[PDB]
Amino acid sequence: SKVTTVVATPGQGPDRPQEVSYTDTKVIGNGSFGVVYQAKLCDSGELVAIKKVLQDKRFKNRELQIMRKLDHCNIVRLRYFFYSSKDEVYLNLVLDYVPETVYRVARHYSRAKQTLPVIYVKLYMYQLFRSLAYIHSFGICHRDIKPQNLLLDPDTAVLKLCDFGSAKQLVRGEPNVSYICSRYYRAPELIFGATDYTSSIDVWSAGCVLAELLLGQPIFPGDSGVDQLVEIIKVLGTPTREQIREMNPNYTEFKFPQIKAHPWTKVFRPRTPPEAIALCSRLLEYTPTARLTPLEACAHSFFDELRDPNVKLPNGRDTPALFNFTTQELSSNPPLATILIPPHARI
Ligand SMILES: CC1(C)CC(=O)C2=C(C1)Nc1n[nH]c(C3CC3)c1[C@]2(C)c1ccccc1
Repeated sequence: SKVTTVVATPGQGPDRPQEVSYTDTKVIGNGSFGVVYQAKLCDSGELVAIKKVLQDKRFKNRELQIMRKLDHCNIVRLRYFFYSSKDEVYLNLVLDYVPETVYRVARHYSRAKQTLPVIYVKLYMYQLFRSLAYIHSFGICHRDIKPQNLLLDPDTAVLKLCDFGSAKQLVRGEPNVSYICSRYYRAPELIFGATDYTSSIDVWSAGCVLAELLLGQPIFPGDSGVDQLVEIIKVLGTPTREQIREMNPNYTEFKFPQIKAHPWTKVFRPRTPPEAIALCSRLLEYTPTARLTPLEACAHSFFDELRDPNVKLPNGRDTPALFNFTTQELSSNPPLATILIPPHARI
């Protein structure tokens, strides 16, 4: 049937355009992220996703430039990119295809009034924390961490962060837009108009994802952008004057009734593991600098089961790769390696 041949640069690799042929074309996506097709590569028979976006030459594509740097087992890989079609041009990103997401899988459980087994919550969170450590080590903040942007192969349990359409290199002193992330996952800095925010917003969002996987629903289901704060206050209580300043130095008229935090253990279901709750509490903190780094989150005792030599997937198979760190990934705190790479995994 219908074969399409393009000339396409490999996404990471020397800058060397090659003829690439694909077939079995259909729309699988048309969202926030742009129009996306599934396609099958003629040589390997391998299924890929192709994001096709109108690209003006009067600037460079940010997402392109970000994806070209990334190479990590927990991040969607840009295989190739290519240009196509007025005198109108489309950038085309040829990306890994994965059939599921954490959102879809979680929804399947929740509709059945069920809880995702904690081992899967561990597997998924750990892998998201690694992807975050990795992108953060380049100054890149994703800014759209939510369950929908977590690709998931349901059989191997490998997770890949995708949709870098909101992502951006954060530079100290260059201001950035506040009204960013999906609402339920939006860090309170941002709700407070902060413009000097760091990559620790991704970690707040990661916190929310953890909480959602343990609750079986979003922890902060805001009716509206301002109401999102109200939902936060119902658990963390009101932030202090000093928390407000740490979130946004410009925020002054802070006129509010002081509300007590709800204790963390009563936020979750009766038998939730205490290591999970403790991990949450160190992610969902008003004060941006108080939140764990991704690398530290990875080293948290909540994830100790994954560092057991005898651990297995419930389907009987081996876990995916968890310990193949690079020195880039470890660069924020290289000694963490002694916890993160356990005895059994260096021979
Ligand atoms: C989740 C569904 C059923 C529908 C979808 O939009 C994607 C899928 C399969 N599978 C996908 N595999 N890879 C990709 C994107 C291009 C990298 C997708 C898509 C295009 C995606 C996933 C997550 C966020 C945005 C878009």
